[PDB]
Amino acid sequence: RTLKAAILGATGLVGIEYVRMLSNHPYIKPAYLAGKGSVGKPYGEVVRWQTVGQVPKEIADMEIKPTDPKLMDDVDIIFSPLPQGAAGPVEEQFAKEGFPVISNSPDHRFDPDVPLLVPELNPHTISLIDEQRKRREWKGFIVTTPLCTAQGAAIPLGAIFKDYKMDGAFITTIQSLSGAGYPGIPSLDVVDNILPLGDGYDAKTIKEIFRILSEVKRNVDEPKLEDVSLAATTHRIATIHGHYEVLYVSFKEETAAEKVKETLENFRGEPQDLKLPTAPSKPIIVMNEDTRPQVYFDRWAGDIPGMSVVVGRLKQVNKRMIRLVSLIHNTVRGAAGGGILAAELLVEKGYIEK
Amino acid sequence: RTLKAAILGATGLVGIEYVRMLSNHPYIKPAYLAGKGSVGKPYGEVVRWQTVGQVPKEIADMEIKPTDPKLMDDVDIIFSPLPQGAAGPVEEQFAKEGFPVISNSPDHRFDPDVPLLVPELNPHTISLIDEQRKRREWKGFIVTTPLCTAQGAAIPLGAIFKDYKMDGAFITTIQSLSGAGYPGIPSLDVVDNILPLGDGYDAKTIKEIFRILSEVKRNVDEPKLEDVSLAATTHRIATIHGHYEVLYVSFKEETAAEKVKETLENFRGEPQDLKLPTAPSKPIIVMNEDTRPQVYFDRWAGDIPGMSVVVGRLKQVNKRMIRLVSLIHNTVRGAAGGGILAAELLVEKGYIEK
Amino acid sequence: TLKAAILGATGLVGIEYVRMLSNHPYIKPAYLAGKGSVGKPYGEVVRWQTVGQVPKEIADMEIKPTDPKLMDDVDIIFSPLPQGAAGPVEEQFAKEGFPVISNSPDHRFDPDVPLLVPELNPHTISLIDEQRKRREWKGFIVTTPLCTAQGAAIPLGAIFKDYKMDGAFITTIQSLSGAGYPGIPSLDVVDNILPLGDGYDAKTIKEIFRILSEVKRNVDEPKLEDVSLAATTHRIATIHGHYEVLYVSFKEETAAEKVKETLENFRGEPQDLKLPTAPSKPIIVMNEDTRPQVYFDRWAGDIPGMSVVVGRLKQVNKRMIRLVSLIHNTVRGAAGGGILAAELLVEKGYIEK
Amino acid sequence: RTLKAAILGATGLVGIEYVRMLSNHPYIKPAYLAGKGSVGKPYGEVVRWQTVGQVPKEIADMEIKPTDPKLMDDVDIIFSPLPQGAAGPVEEQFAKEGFPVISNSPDHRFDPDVPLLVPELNPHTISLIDEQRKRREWKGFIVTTPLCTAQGAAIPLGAIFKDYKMDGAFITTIQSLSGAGYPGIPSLDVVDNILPLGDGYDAKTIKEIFRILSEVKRNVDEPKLEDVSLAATTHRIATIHGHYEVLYVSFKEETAAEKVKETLENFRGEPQDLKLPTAPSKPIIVMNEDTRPQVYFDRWAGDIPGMSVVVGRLKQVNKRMIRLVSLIHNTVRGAAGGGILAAELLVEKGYIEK
Ligand SMILES: NC(=O)c1ccc[n+]([C@@H]2O[C@H](COP(=O)([O-])OP(=O)(O)OC[C@H]3O[C@@H](n4cnc5c(N)ncnc54)[C@H](OP(=O)(O)O)[C@@H]3O)[C@@H](O)[C@H]2O)c1
Ligand SMILES: NC(=O)c1ccc[n+]([C@@H]2O[C@H](COP(=O)([O-])OP(=O)(O)OC[C@H]3O[C@@H](n4cnc5c(N)ncnc54)[C@H](OP(=O)(O)O)[C@@H]3O)[C@@H](O)[C@H]2O)c1
Ligand SMILES: NC(=O)c1ccc[n+]([C@@H]2O[C@H](COP(=O)([O-])OP(=O)(O)OC[C@H]3O[C@@H](n4cnc5c(N)ncnc54)[C@H](OP(=O)(O)O)[C@@H]3O)[C@@H](O)[C@H]2O)c1
Ligand SMILES: NC(=O)c1ccc[n+]([C@@H]2O[C@H](COP(=O)([O-])OP(=O)(O)OC[C@H]3O[C@@H](n4cnc5c(N)ncnc54)[C@H](OP(=O)(O)O)[C@@H]3O)[C@@H](O)[C@H]2O)c1
Repeated sequence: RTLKAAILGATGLVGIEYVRMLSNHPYIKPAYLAGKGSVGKPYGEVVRWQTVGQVPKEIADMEIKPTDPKLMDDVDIIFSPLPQGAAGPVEEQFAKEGFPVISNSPDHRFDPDVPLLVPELNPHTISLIDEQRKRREWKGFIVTTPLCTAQGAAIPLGAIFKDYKMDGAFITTIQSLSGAGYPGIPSLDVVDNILPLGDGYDAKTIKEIFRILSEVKRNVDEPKLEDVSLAATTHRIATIHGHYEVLYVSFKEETAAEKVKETLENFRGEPQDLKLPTAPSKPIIVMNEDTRPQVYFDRWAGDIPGMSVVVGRLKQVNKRMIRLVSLIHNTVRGAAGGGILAAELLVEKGYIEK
Repeated sequence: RTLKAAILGATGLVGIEYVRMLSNHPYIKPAYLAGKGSVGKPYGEVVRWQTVGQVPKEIADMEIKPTDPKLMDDVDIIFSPLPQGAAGPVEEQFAKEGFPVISNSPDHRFDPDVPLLVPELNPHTISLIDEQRKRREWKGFIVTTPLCTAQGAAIPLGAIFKDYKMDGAFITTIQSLSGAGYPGIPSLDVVDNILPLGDGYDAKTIKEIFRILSEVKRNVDEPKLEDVSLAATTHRIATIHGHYEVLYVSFKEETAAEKVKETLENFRGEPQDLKLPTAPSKPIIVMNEDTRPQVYFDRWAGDIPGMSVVVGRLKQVNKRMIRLVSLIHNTVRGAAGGGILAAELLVEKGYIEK
Repeated sequence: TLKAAILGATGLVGIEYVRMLSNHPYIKPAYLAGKGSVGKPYGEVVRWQTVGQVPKEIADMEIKPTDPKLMDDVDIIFSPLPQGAAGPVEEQFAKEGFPVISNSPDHRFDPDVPLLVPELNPHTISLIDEQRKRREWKGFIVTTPLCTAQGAAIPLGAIFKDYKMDGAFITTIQSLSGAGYPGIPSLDVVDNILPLGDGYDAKTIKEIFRILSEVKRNVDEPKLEDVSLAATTHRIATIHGHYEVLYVSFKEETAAEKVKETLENFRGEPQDLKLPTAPSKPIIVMNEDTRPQVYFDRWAGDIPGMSVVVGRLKQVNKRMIRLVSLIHNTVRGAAGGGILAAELLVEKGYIEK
Repeated sequence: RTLKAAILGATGLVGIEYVRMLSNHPYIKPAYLAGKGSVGKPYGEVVRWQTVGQVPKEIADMEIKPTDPKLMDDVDIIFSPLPQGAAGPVEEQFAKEGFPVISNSPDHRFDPDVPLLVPELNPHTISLIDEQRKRREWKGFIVTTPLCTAQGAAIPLGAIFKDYKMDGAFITTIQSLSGAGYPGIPSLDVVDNILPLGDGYDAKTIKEIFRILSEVKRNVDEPKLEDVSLAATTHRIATIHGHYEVLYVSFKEETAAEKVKETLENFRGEPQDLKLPTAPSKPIIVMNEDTRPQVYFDRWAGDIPGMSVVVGRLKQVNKRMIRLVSLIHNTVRGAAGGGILAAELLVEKGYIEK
């Protein structure tokens, strides 16, 4: 019937989305709220509920418990949105104790035996678990979801690359504060200011996009991914949720904006075909107004709110270049929501027992 | 020997920069402050001094006077930052009454006998005045300055186009509130939001960049400007001053980021050679840190604060593509400061008598 | 099963009528009216500056003219119209026989028009009968007070009912939505605080006084004429939520702990009658010294946005306490208060099925 | 001759104001710039210049030096804006080495032998230095300046208390981000939010106000300060500088707002009588418009920008109650500026030699 989940980092900006979404989930229960600094306290009392609505009634009085595999014989699934550096070793201890771990943290994203999973783009990479368990000599496993900023690009770019001779994408991002966590970005960095994130962050963004694109099954074979040029210039400003990206996308041969638009509108993959509960009907929603999408108004779009990437502004720049913009909800699709969708995919494929 | 200026729209976001800058100018005097709504009242009491420092002491008691040429016998120069639509015909009346008019308004920016002037890029186009006067059959003249957002791009792009085989620039802008004037942008459009300006504004921005580039004297001759692809995706957020732009610039042939960076660092033009009072020593300042320029910290940079375009983040994307960002103070270089510098060039060239 | 028209349906108040009536057990949002936007699909023109998404069965409705003759089938008019335009329009609707629940200022001081906070002065709906006879109309007008006045008068009314309150000195830090759209320019509030000025301060206390003058008290000291009120009002860059700091003085020694229990226990006719939009706790009291906060508490309560959230109850001296209050300015402060008033009027037989 | 100052915490939000103001001071030079983390590096490269203008050119290349009494033989004055906890003992080490220490830190604010100094209000309390040197057995001394929030209230309240039977003041504050320092207040605490500071901060505020008021020499003797009731409810929002306060002020007997207004307009103290360089002409500036003062427009008011408290909105509430508002620049008057003014007074009264 129902799987009992633990949410690690349950009070954090990603944790609250697991709590919110799992409270309404048909078969995965938020059964165990883990923390460190606030172990012992009622969740409703200490959480910064920086998201829609209010802490779920049935969750407010639940006690925050230790992050300890041995206290968790009763848990079936581990969701892990832990800070970088701390996540890595914890997620291994859970896998070594036999748990399926779905991680939103960066630590394991480039391990060659760990899926870097966007369920609509590279669902077959869950097969990596087999080799992982064998070589790591553990009975559980780790899957990761990618950097939210990498997903806001990789989703529409992956859709495009599957059917077109895309040879470059040159990206500018304007990301929200919640992507940095709490305390995260100091207020003085973003009041009357735009904070560039710097070369390191630009680089890791395209690095993750390349891995995700390398794992997409294409309908055309040109150009080779090695010959695709990607670049990002990334920034944070004083928005709460929603990462906005402007993409100039180039092609090896003449490509019509209107054909690419239809490809984006019609985009679907295995989560849709399988009818997974958290799969949006329209993982890419395309808007036609020239002032949409906007962060405030469109970050909760779609039949599963916050699970759809919202694209718009599709326009021919020249015969071999188009402009589009994309908006992703950074803690729903970009983190917890993609993590729950991944869990549903793993359950359906037989990797996690119901 | 000195000149008396009138400042039309003196209380507006551009007008206050003319007031602030001219209060210290060695020879152009802010003598007549014009307006519509508050005519009769002291300047200091009606103005929203949304800029550095305080209303100048010898200005605050000056009365706001009508915009009427028949009241203006004693004035030598008109500065005109009037709204789109209202500006065109008023600017014509002033020219017909014999006044030199330096306008920051869009209305005359594409008249082929009217200069669209960035003093460092196309100073020779002041020559259009001779034909203008003949054909319009007036004794005065109109000179315009370009859209601030177009200058933020055209200054660095013009310096590059001069010396390199630039064949494309793909731009994303993150502009400040003050560019829209007052009441300008509603607060609800920009709190926890990014506001795209739309296809019209994107189109007019590149149209102005094309006209400016078409008038830059190049040291190379490939490609022809007709084969350069330009595109912009423009937005406003809740910054007060400073327009921030991300430029991906492509070349016809292999081109080194470090060479382009030196061309930018070394950029100077006729305003520097002439030592005009408002000419920055470094019309383009290059920063090397991967988190600079930042809007709050770098919008008043330079020996003439706010007159320099600040570029940074220079980086190779691939052999034929570089990334850079630029920051322009939208009401100093982008409007009043550019206008004062234009006037200084016209005075020095004998178009305005001293 | 009653049909409502929502006037000003695309406005910051109108979107709350649409959001809340979409799921109401018995009042259906049947007609969306406008001015500039008439003839367009509601979903295409609306700035949905509120939680969630435009309700699907409302997004496809066509915005219709604000015209009393075109509304044969409607039982209730909700009227969040601009000051000046509101007055005459609301009169035409009452004249045509419609119950008119108004959030606009125009009629708020007419002595035959309720200025209604359902938990504080529900008996003033009685004014309607004399209203209908003297104005000679079959419909009627009821108004809801200024959101800022409600943020103060709800907790001040609960206190005034049971304690010898003789003063309240108020500072407000109000949200941008209170001014509507285009409303407040962005340059007035970025890196700034915008005082609203003497007129707004004066109208806030004038409304509070009329409300307090209509509260049924359990004590009789001091007389209201001897109560001193003052407000200093401001807006900042918050989206919804009006936040108020109140220093409240009393004629005699009064315990903050007792006043805190009175606020926690406060209930009125809406709660007694179990009206669908009546919150269980019209006043919610928080204990943390950093709460309420605008972002986190403005949607509090079993009916989200309908409760006034109070906190920071503290003894200043024997005859003075400090508290703060937070009201959702378009839910409790406008449309949600309006809907609760409608349910009260239905229950009391003033609006017929 | 000039006095050579050391500025501790030179790169902080208070440090930058010492740097800016001392750069133009007639006789106190910013000679030694101290730090901890950034020791060794050029000041210009590491500072966040979150203030007006730019880092002074003669300062930019100065190296940040260790906070160590032994390196400072050449130093005549120490300005100390160090974090609470760390300041106490350090400021003691400097005084023990014979240095005059002007502190903005809270640590010694309530030592009964250490002045808690607002130069216009309690200038005679510098006398405390004599007992201080004797009892502590040190050649130097410590003087503190008060919490900026407390100064915003105590300046107007002290001018009133001097001449009226004031018996209560009930204060609400709306404070800026820079008052918390950097990284200071998290962005997520203030975007679309108001952050209450809590009971502790409300109490320390009135505790400091009482000490200040108790040291004001009055012209009336009722009521006794022990019988005055003070309360504050404090908050921060997303403003950069400037603390705004609403005060309801009660009196034991009938008192006219217009009379109190004139008292405020006319306020002056020893700093003005002595013509100290950093003493504003009008330490309280009174505005008449019912929408002034406003944080952005009035935080730099006055002939010494940022050194005047700006009051407005004077209004009769009842015969014994008035309402006013005050705005203080929190790092100028509220910190460095008041600190420099204290220094000038201490030099003028002969506590600091030359
Ligand atoms: N936010 C996004 O948009 C986003 C998107 C995708 C992925 N992610 C990733 O998800 C992770 C968390 O992000 P966030 O934004 O939610 O961070 P955050 O708001 O700073 O949350 C930190 C949370 O983790 C807990 N925690 C910290 N250290 C721990 C430890 N050593 N052991 C157990 N629990 C610990 C804390 O609990 P206590 O307070 O009880 O100690 C807190 O609940 C990061 O790796 C981030 O990169 C972020
Ligand atoms: N802001 C920028 O970044 C920027 C940069 C480049 C150029 N510009 C251009 O400069 C112009 C002004 O922009 P702004 O940002 O300064 O606008 P703003 O703040 O809205 O001010 C407009 C001013 O013009 C006056 N005015 C309006 N209509 C007039 C009329 N018919 N006759 C005479 N005076 C009139 C008003 O004076 P009263 O209120 O006393 O009537 C007001 O002071 C626009 O065309 C704009 O596109 C703006
Ligand atoms: N906002 C609050 O917090 C709040 C709270 C309490 C009460 N109120 C009151 O409620 C009223 C509405 O406020 P708001 O904040 O919703 O304003 P808003 O967002 O500016 O909305 C104005 C609305 O009224 C319509 N409208 C304008 N003029 C009209 C006319 N002559 N005839 C018919 N419809 C007209 C507009 O429709 P078109 O766009 O189709 O022209 C629009 O839907 C005001 O009286 C306000 O004082 C506001
Ligand atoms: N901001 C205001 O409005 C305001 C007003 C009045 C009073 N104050 C007081 O002034 C003090 C500083 O506040 P701020 O707002 O300027 O803080 P801030 O911006 O965080 O600055 C802290 C500064 O102190 C230095 N520092 C930190 N620990 C140190 C140590 N152990 N030894 C030596 N230096 C150390 C740091 O330099 P490195 O990083 O190079 O080590 C940094 O330059 C506080 O006590 C505050 O209460 C502030």
